[PDB]
Amino acid sequence: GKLPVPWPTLVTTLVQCFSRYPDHMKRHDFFKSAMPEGYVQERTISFKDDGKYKTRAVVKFEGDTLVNRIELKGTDFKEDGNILGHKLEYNFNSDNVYITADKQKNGIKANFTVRHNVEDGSVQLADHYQQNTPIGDGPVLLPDNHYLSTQTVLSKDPNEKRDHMVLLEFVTAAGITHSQGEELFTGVVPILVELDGDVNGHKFSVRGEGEGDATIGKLTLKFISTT
Repeated sequence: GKLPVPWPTLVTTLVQCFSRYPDHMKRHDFFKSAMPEGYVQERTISFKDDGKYKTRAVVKFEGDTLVNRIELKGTDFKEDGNILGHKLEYNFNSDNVYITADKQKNGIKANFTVRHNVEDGSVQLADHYQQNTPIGDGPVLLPDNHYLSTQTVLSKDPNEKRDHMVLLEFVTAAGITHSQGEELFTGVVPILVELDGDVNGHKFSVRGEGEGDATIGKLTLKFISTT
């Protein structure tokens, strides 16, 4: 079934443990340090002049697969707005996401705005508010302020009958001027993403399969509507 929302609005919700942390930043990689027990990732994504998504996700290893399992609830959207009206271009611009430590919760947080191109040449803003907390009790790495720089390309599989999104993404960490979970990310790691969604009461689900190569910061995934 056709997703009730544009695929680009789900990219940030659909595993920053696969970002490339260069060796000189190895003491600042919270996402890998939480593994294998993992972390909870919570967001509110507020679309300017429109509704909002609230998301809660569990990111962790299950056997040798890195899994990202999400519940998403969207409310107060306009049925003829850019999101429920499917008015967004099928692409996804570069971001620099500033990560800061959340010492009281033993985690990290981030606030950033995604710019979605609209088909008429305007832009739809999506304000992200993000909080990440480790699931385990063992120690994690609390980072200095830094950022993640992203690049994403979206494509279609001509032989896929279901509504879908093919995604390729490169992410590298930068910007510090001042557990053995990281060892699980050597080489290529298979990834499963599962999302259960409800936007304005329109129910849908997404499954993604692929792999991540954290040494180079590369994600390759195909997502299908399984509604």
